[PDB]
Amino acid sequence: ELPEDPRWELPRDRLVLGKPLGEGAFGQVVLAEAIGLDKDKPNRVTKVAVKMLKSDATEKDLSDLISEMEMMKMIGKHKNIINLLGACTQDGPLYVIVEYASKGNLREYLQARRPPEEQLSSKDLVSCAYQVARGMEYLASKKCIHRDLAARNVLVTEDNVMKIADFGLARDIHHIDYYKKTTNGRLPVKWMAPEALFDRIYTHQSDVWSFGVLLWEIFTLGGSPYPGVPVEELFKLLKEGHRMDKPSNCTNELYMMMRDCWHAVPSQRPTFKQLVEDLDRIVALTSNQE
Ligand SMILES: COc1cccc(Cc2c[nH]c3ncccc23)c1
Repeated sequence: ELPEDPRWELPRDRLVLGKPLGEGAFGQVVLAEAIGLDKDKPNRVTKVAVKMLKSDATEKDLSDLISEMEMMKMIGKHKNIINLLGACTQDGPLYVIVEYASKGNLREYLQARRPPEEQLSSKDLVSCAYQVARGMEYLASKKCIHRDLAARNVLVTEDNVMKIADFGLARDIHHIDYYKKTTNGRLPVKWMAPEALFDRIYTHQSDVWSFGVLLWEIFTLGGSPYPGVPVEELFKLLKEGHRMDKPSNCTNELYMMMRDCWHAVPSQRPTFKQLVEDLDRIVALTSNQE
């Protein structure tokens, strides 16, 4: 049933499947070892992540996983996104092979580095924002709107590189359940721009608003936005023009950046291009401590 694409296909026997990854937040995904991923080095093994359909998947689940893969083929490569590396589409279940992120999602990474391993410098945190802003600038330049940019959808590699995940996910925005929670217990509506939340209008500008929430997540080291606030109350806060408080140990400039990202008028928010330039400059002048 699936079309062959020699640009991406890996023989099924080259992939040694392993243990589950991401505790189900990204669907059925496992760690694997791929033999001879690079055609130049056929005797090298690479740790990779591998997405597949759950046992009782419908035909729409298959379509959605295919869309995701094709979206990823078109978007191209970037250091700060989770890149496609291959696929097994023939004679067997569909496998979508992507880059492996050994240090987990950014929320977890930050939480484990709180003072009670190695604590993060002010520069490491800004550097973190910068890398994510870079991934997003690239995605935006390729006409991709994320729709759920958040710390949970940012993965961290063994070398502390931030990579945006799930940027090509299929989703029917007219059928979102605003009350559904992420497995960790939070509500995705808390990262959504008002225009996306009330009028279902997703744009690069609404992704920029989500980035503001993510900046707040970085500077609270994995803090939870609007803790205890249920959906109806969140709407009321948004309608009243409410904005989250400045995190402690966040400069006035970075708080102002968050606020700009939460501009009530979408046209007035910065773009990712501008955010990358601003963050580059702030990284250069932020203390590593020494
Ligand atoms: C494009 O983003 C994706 C696509 C497929 C799967 C995933 C989850 C994932 C990829 N690499 C990982 N490494 C560790 C934990 C989860 C993951 C993200």
